[PDB]
Amino acid sequence: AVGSVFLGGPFRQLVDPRTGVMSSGDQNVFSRLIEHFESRGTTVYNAHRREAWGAEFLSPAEATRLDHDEIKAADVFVAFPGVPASPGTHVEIGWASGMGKPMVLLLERDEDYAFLVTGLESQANVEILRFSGTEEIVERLDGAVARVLGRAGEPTVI
Repeated sequence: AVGSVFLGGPFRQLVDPRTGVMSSGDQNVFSRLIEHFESRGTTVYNAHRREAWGAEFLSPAEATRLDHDEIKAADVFVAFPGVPASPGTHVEIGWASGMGKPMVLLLERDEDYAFLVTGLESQANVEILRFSGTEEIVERLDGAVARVLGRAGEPTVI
């Protein structure tokens, strides 16, 4: 039973400047994943919900500290690197892989991602989950999380 997960992905890039929040459509995948884990007893750390989807942003300094500390606390790191790339999420991918965390990276099917992201497969404790929709993520995530977590602490190149 997975104790806790950190869920990362594009955020500021998805906030509508006119309303100051993410659209319901853009929130959907995050809320679905949050509920998915929490209903199974897994605590979820996630900036989007923490900062009310854009309405209660923290400062650069406070966001940085919290994201880093919650990634360090969480048993598993799950994140969308983003199309286009989320720069903040890529920093977090660095933090998590540098900590030797079990990681599931959620990559859009047929989209291009960076070499230092796809190259982490078999260099770190990482599973890539390519997806074409939210239901597919929900159906496959538990198996992926379980596989990486099963190898937690085992030595990697990183």
